Amino acid sequence: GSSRLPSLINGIMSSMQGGGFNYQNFGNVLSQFATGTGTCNSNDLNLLMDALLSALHTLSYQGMGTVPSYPSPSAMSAYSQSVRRCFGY
Amino acid sequence: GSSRLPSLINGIMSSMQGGGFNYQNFGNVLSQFATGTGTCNSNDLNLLMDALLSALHTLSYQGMGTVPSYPSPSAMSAYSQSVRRCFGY
Repeated sequence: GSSRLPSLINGIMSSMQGGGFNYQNFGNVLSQFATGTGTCNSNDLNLLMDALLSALHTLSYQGMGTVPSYPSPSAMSAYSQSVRRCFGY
Repeated sequence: GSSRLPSLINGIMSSMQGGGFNYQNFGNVLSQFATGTGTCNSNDLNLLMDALLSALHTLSYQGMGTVPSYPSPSAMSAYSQSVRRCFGY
Protein backbone atom coordinates (compact mmCIF):
# COMPACT_ATOMS: atom_id res chain seq x y z
CA GLY A 1 0.00 0.00 0.00
CA SER A 2 0.98 3.63 0.04
CA SER A 3 0.08 6.62 2.17
CA ARG A 4 0.33 8.77 -0.94
CA LEU A 5 -3.29 8.14 -1.96
CA PRO A 6 -4.93 8.59 1.47
CA SER A 7 -3.11 11.89 1.81
CA LEU A 8 -5.23 13.17 -1.07
CA ILE A 9 -8.29 11.45 0.41
CA ASN A 10 -7.70 13.32 3.65
CA GLY A 11 -7.46 16.46 1.53
CA ILE A 12 -10.82 15.64 -0.05
CA MET A 13 -12.34 15.11 3.39
CA SER A 14 -10.58 18.27 4.55
CA SER A 15 -12.38 20.36 1.95
CA MET A 16 -15.54 18.34 2.45
CA GLN A 17 -15.74 19.85 5.91
CA GLY A 18 -17.34 23.27 6.20
CA GLY A 19 -20.85 22.21 5.28
CA GLY A 20 -20.00 23.02 1.69
CA PHE A 21 -16.68 23.12 -0.04
CA ASN A 22 -13.62 25.29 0.39
CA TYR A 23 -12.26 26.07 -3.05
CA GLN A 24 -9.27 27.91 -1.62
CA ASN A 25 -8.33 24.88 0.46
CA PHE A 26 -8.73 22.63 -2.56
CA GLY A 27 -6.49 24.88 -4.65
CA ASN A 28 -3.97 25.01 -1.82
CA VAL A 29 -4.12 21.24 -1.54
CA LEU A 30 -3.45 20.84 -5.26
CA SER A 31 -0.65 23.39 -5.11
CA GLN A 32 0.95 21.66 -2.13
CA PHE A 33 0.54 18.22 -3.63
CA ALA A 34 1.99 19.54 -6.84
CA THR A 35 4.35 22.48 -6.57
CA GLY A 36 2.79 25.14 -8.74
CA THR A 37 4.71 24.91 -11.99
CA GLY A 38 2.20 27.22 -13.64
CA THR A 39 2.35 25.30 -16.90
CA CYS A 40 1.57 21.89 -18.37
CA ASN A 41 3.40 19.29 -16.37
CA SER A 42 3.05 15.52 -16.43
CA ASN A 43 3.14 15.60 -12.64
CA ASP A 44 0.24 18.05 -12.64
CA LEU A 45 -1.80 15.75 -14.89
CA ASN A 46 -1.01 12.81 -12.65
CA LEU A 47 -1.96 14.91 -9.65
CA LEU A 48 -5.25 15.73 -11.33
CA MET A 49 -5.82 12.03 -11.97
CA ASP A 50 -5.02 11.30 -8.32
CA ALA A 51 -7.28 14.13 -7.16
CA LEU A 52 -10.08 12.81 -9.34
CA LEU A 53 -9.39 9.28 -8.17
CA SER A 54 -9.82 10.39 -4.57
CA ALA A 55 -12.75 12.67 -5.43
CA LEU A 56 -14.54 10.00 -7.46
CA HIS A 57 -13.57 7.47 -4.81
CA THR A 58 -15.23 9.65 -2.22
CA LEU A 59 -18.35 10.00 -4.39
CA SER A 60 -18.50 6.27 -5.03
CA TYR A 61 -18.40 5.35 -1.35
CA GLN A 62 -20.54 8.28 -0.17
CA GLY A 63 -23.45 6.72 -2.01
CA MET A 64 -22.74 3.57 0.00
CA GLY A 65 -22.12 5.24 3.34
CA THR A 66 -18.85 6.26 4.94
CA VAL A 67 -15.71 6.36 2.86
CA PRO A 68 -12.71 4.18 3.52
CA SER A 69 -9.25 5.47 4.24
CA TYR A 70 -7.98 3.32 1.40
CA PRO A 71 -9.48 2.61 -2.00
CA SER A 72 -9.93 -0.78 -3.61
CA PRO A 73 -6.78 -1.52 -5.61
CA SER A 74 -8.71 -3.21 -8.41
CA ALA A 75 -10.92 -0.16 -8.78
CA MET A 76 -7.97 2.15 -8.42
CA SER A 77 -6.12 0.14 -10.99
CA ALA A 78 -9.07 0.18 -13.39
CA TYR A 79 -9.55 3.90 -13.02
CA SER A 80 -5.85 4.54 -13.42
CA GLN A 81 -5.72 2.53 -16.63
CA SER A 82 -8.84 4.20 -17.98
CA VAL A 83 -7.67 7.76 -17.41
CA ARG A 84 -4.07 6.99 -18.26
CA ARG A 85 -5.10 5.92 -21.75
CA CYS A 86 -7.53 8.81 -22.09
CA PHE A 87 -5.02 11.60 -21.42
CA GLY A 88 -1.93 9.61 -22.37
CA TYR A 89 -0.91 9.79 -18.74
CA GLY B 1 -25.72 31.36 -18.74
CA SER B 2 -24.48 28.40 -20.70
CA SER B 3 -25.58 24.81 -21.10
CA ARG B 4 -21.93 23.84 -21.36
CA LEU B 5 -21.48 23.51 -17.60
CA PRO B 6 -24.70 21.59 -16.81
CA SER B 7 -23.78 19.11 -19.53
CA LEU B 8 -20.84 18.09 -17.36
CA ILE B 9 -23.06 18.22 -14.27
CA ASN B 10 -25.43 15.79 -15.96
CA GLY B 11 -22.39 13.66 -16.69
CA ILE B 12 -21.47 13.74 -13.00
CA MET B 13 -25.00 12.73 -12.06
CA SER B 14 -24.90 10.14 -14.82
CA SER B 15 -21.92 8.40 -13.24
CA MET B 16 -23.33 9.05 -9.79
CA GLN B 17 -26.11 6.64 -10.66
CA GLY B 18 -25.40 2.95 -10.20
CA GLY B 19 -25.17 3.01 -6.42
CA GLY B 20 -21.47 3.59 -6.79
CA PHE B 21 -19.52 5.08 -9.62
CA ASN B 22 -18.95 4.00 -13.19
CA TYR B 23 -15.34 4.72 -14.05
CA GLN B 24 -15.82 3.65 -17.65
CA ASN B 25 -18.70 6.09 -18.06
CA PHE B 26 -16.63 8.85 -16.49
CA GLY B 27 -13.73 8.15 -18.85
CA ASN B 28 -16.13 8.05 -21.78
CA VAL B 29 -17.65 11.32 -20.62
CA LEU B 30 -14.22 12.96 -20.44
CA SER B 31 -13.28 11.54 -23.83
CA GLN B 32 -16.52 12.77 -25.40
CA PHE B 33 -16.28 16.16 -23.76
CA ALA B 34 -12.69 16.36 -24.90
CA THR B 35 -11.78 14.41 -28.01
CA GLY B 36 -9.01 12.12 -26.89
CA THR B 37 -5.86 13.88 -28.04
CA GLY B 38 -3.77 11.45 -26.02
CA THR B 39 -1.32 14.16 -25.02
CA CYS B 40 -1.11 17.39 -23.05
CA ASN B 41 -3.69 19.76 -24.39
CA SER B 42 -4.91 23.06 -22.98
CA ASN B 43 -8.43 21.94 -23.79
CA ASP B 44 -7.88 18.78 -21.76
CA LEU B 45 -6.70 20.82 -18.77
CA ASN B 46 -9.70 23.09 -19.09
CA LEU B 47 -11.92 20.04 -19.35
CA LEU B 48 -10.35 18.69 -16.18
CA MET B 49 -11.01 22.02 -14.47
CA ASP B 50 -14.61 21.90 -15.69
CA ALA B 51 -14.97 18.29 -14.58
CA LEU B 52 -13.59 19.18 -11.17
CA LEU B 53 -15.79 22.24 -11.03
CA SER B 54 -18.85 20.08 -11.61
CA ALA B 55 -17.54 17.31 -9.34
CA LEU B 56 -16.67 19.71 -6.52
CA HIS B 57 -19.90 21.55 -7.21
CA THR B 58 -21.77 18.30 -6.75
CA LEU B 59 -19.88 17.58 -3.51
CA SER B 60 -20.51 21.08 -2.19
CA TYR B 61 -24.26 20.89 -2.70
CA GLN B 62 -24.60 17.21 -1.74
CA GLY B 63 -23.63 18.19 1.79
CA MET B 64 -26.49 20.68 1.64
CA GLY B 65 -29.03 18.43 -0.04
CA THR B 66 -29.92 18.13 -3.70
CA VAL B 67 -27.66 19.66 -6.29
CA PRO B 68 -28.74 22.42 -8.62
CA SER B 69 -28.70 22.19 -12.38
CA TYR B 70 -26.63 25.36 -12.44
CA PRO B 71 -23.79 26.47 -10.19
CA SER B 72 -23.43 29.83 -8.51
CA PRO B 73 -21.52 32.10 -10.88
CA SER B 74 -19.61 33.79 -8.07
CA ALA B 75 -18.45 30.42 -6.79
CA MET B 76 -17.77 29.20 -10.29
CA SER B 77 -15.85 32.35 -10.99
CA ALA B 78 -13.85 32.04 -7.78
CA TYR B 79 -13.01 28.42 -8.45
CA SER B 80 -12.10 29.17 -12.04
CA GLN B 81 -9.74 31.94 -11.00
CA SER B 82 -8.18 29.80 -8.29
CA VAL B 83 -7.45 26.81 -10.51
CA ARG B 84 -6.59 28.93 -13.52
CA ARG B 85 -3.75 30.54 -11.60
CA CYS B 86 -2.69 27.23 -10.07
CA PHE B 87 -2.19 25.36 -13.36
CA GLY B 88 -1.69 28.44 -15.51
CA TYR B 89 -4.95 27.58 -17.20
